Amino acid sequence: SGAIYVGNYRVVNRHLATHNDWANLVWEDSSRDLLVSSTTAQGCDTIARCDCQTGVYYCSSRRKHYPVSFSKPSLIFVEASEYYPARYQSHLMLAVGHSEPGDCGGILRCQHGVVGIVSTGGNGLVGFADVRDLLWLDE
Ligand SMILES: COc1ccccc1[C@H](NC(C)=O)C(=O)N1CCC[C@H](C(N)=O)C1
Ligand SMILES: [Zn+2]
Repeated sequence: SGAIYVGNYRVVNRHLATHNDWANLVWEDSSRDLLVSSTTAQGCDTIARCDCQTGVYYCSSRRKHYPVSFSKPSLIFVEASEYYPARYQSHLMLAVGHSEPGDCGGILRCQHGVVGIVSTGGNGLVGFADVRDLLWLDE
């Protein structure tokens, strides 16, 4: 679990959005596993606007942060789960690092701010949904 809170927005994994997230929907994209909802309070996070390929992510299944080198956002095949059919997920960045079911929502940050959130994983891999192209989160 986990979310990004920026301005009057909350960014979560679409497959983990709550009834309240859907009732206050701003934007969602099943192909990216993202959903943004509106909030009444001002957020705590700021968003990176960069091309960094290294950073640090939070891994809830280890209660620890780990450094990672990650690929550029791209279209990557993701096998079927209880939440989605087998499909291509877009704006996804892969890295080598621990992740297991439950780790979605952990934030990935570089020196410039929030880069994205954990969205996929498996066998020593971790995939992050990028948010750096969502320029409207800042306005
Ligand atoms: C962090 O996720 C994992 C990590 C290691 C192993 C497995 C997983 C997850 N598999 C299960 C069965 O929970 C996983 O990758 N996803 C499930 C939730 C939706 C995700 C998506 N973006 O399509 C895909
Ligand atoms: Zn950066």
